[PDB]
Amino acid sequence: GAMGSMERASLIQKAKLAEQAERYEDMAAFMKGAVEKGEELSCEERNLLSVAYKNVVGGQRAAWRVLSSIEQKSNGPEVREYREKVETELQGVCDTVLGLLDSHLIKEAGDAESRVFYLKMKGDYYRYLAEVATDKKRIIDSARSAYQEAMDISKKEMPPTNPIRLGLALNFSVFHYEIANSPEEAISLAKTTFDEAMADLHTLSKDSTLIMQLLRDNLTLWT
Amino acid sequence: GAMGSMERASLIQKAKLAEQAERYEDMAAFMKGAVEKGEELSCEERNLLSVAYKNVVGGQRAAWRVLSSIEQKSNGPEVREYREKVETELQGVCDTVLGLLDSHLIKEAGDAESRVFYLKMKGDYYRYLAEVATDKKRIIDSARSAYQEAMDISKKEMPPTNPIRLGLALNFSVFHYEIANSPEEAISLAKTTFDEAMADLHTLSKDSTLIMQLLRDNLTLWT
Ligand SMILES: C=CC(C)(C)OC[C@H]1O[C@H](O[C@@H]2C3=C([C@H](C)COC(C)=O)C[C@H](O)[C@]3(C)/C=C3/[C@@H](COC)CC[C@H]3[C@@H](C)[C@H]2O)[C@H](O)[C@@H](OC(C)=O)[C@@H]1O
Ligand SMILES: C=CC(C)(C)OC[C@H]1O[C@H](O[C@@H]2C3=C([C@H](C)COC(C)=O)C[C@H](O)[C@]3(C)/C=C3/[C@@H](COC)CC[C@H]3[C@@H](C)[C@H]2O)[C@H](O)[C@@H](OC(C)=O)[C@@H]1O
Ligand SMILES: [Cl-]
Ligand SMILES: [Cl-]
Ligand SMILES: [Mg+2]
Ligand SMILES: [Mg+2]
Repeated sequence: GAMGSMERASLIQKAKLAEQAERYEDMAAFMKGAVEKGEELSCEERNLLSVAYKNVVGGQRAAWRVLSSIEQKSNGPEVREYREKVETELQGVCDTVLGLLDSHLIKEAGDAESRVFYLKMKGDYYRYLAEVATDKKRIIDSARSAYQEAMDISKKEMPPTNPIRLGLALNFSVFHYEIANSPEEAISLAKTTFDEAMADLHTLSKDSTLIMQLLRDNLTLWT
Repeated sequence: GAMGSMERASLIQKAKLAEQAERYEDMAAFMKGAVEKGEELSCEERNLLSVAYKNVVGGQRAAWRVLSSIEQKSNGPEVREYREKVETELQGVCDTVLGLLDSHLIKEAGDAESRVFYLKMKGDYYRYLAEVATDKKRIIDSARSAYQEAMDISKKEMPPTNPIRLGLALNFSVFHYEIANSPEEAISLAKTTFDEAMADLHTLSKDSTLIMQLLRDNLTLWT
C-alpha cells in the first residue's frame, strides 16, 4: 500500500495535519495506512478514522443526491452516466471502509467502546450503500444487523449518556426512518434514547448534548 | 487522454452537472477534455474552465497556507513533507492550466474578450506558483508579463465596466500588493480602475458591481 513505507506515528501526525487543512481524502488515506500497520487504534485514532471517511463519503453523497435529483426530473445518457460515476466512487469508498472494519478492526476490538464504535461504522457504511442501491434488501439487512449488534453491546456495557451510544442510537433511528420504512420504530428509538439520557445527566461532570439535541431535532421533524 | 472518447458536447454537459454537484475536480477534468478537442471555447465554456480550476487550486492554496503556517510556527520532518506534498499537487494543477493555455487557447484567441480572459488566467496561475516559490523572481516576471499584456489589450478594446477588464485589474492589483512588493502600484491601479468604471456606469443596462465592490474592499483595507 502507498503508505507502507511511512511510520505509524507519522501517518497519525499527518492525519491530524490533513484534518486542520480540511484535506479529508488525504486524512482518510493516512488513517487507512495506519490501520494497515496491524495495531489496534486508540480512541483518538478511531475518531480520526471516522471523521476522515465521513467527510469523504459525505461529499460523494451530497453530489449523488444532486445528480439523482436531476436524473429523476429528466424522467441523452450523460446525467445517468455521471450519476453512475459518482455512485461507483461512493461504493468504492464504502467498500474500502467495510474492508478495513472486516479485515482489521472488528475482530480485534474487545472493549465495548471500540467494538460498538466499529459496528456503528459498519452499519453507517452499509446504510450509505443502501441509499444508492436498488440487492438493496441484503444491504439493508447488513446495516440492520451491524447496528443491532452494536446496540446490544452498548446497552449492556455503556451508560445512556455515552456519546458513542447516543450517536449509534441516533444513526440507527435514521436508518429506521429513511432506509427501512419504519418511522414508528425510528421515533420510539429516538424518544427512549433521549429520555434515558436525560435521566443519567446527573452523574456527569459537549459531544452528548450535541447528539441529544440532534435526537430532539429529528423528533421535532417526525412528530 | 481519459476524456478522448467522450463527445465535446457531453463533456460540456457533464462539466455543468459537476458544477451543480460541487465536484470541481471532475468539472476541471471534463473542461480539460473539452479544450483538448481542439476547438475554441465559447464565453460560457471559458467561464466553466475558469471556475473549475479556480476551485481546485483554491482548495489547495487554502490547505497549503494552513500547513505553511504550522511549519513556520515549528521554526520531525512530517509537517514539511506534507506541506511539500500539497505544494507539488498545487504546482501540478497550475502547470496543467498553463499548459492548456499555451498549447491550445492563447494562440487561437483573436477576439479581445477571449484573449484577455486567457492572459488573465495565465497571470493568475503564475501568481499561484509565485505564492509557493522561493525561481520566484522568474515566476513573478511571467505573471507580470501576462497581466500586463492582458491589461494593454483590455484598455484598448474593452469598456472600463467590462467584467473581464475589471477582474483583471482587481487581480493584477492584488499581484502588485501581495506578490510584487508594490503596494502603491496596487492602490493606484485599483483606484483608477474603480473611478473609470464609475464614470462608465451610465452607458449600461451584477458581475461588475461585484468586482467594483471587491476593488473598494481592497482599497479600504490598503488605505
Ligand atoms: C481530533 C479532533 C476531531 C477528529 C475533529 O475530533 C472530533 C470529535 O471527536 C470526539 O467526538 C466524537 C465525534 C463527534 C462529536 C459528537 C462532536 O462533538 C462536538 C461537540 O463537536 C462527531 C464526530 O464525527 C465524532 C468523532 C464521531 C462520533 C460517532 C462515531 O461513530 C462511529 C459516534 C458519536 C461520536 C463520538 C465518538 C464523539 O465522542 C470528541 O469528543 C469531540 O470533542 C469534544 C470532547 O467535544 C471532537 O470534536
Ligand atoms: C455557468 C455558471 C457559472 C460557471 C457558475 O457562472 C459563473 C459566472 O460567470 C459569469 O461571470 C464571470 C465570473 C464571475 C462573476 C464576477 C460572478 O458574478 C456574480 C454576480 O456572481 C466570477 C467567476 O469566477 C467568473 C466566471 C470569472 C471571472 C474572471 C475570469 O478570469 C479569467 C474575470 C471576471 C469574471 C468574469 C468572466 C464574469 O463575467 C456570469 O456573468 C456570472 O453571472 C452573472 C451575469 O452575473 C456567473 O455567476
Ligand atoms: Cl461520466
Ligand atoms: Cl506526506
Ligand atoms: Mg462500561
Ligand atoms: Mg470592444
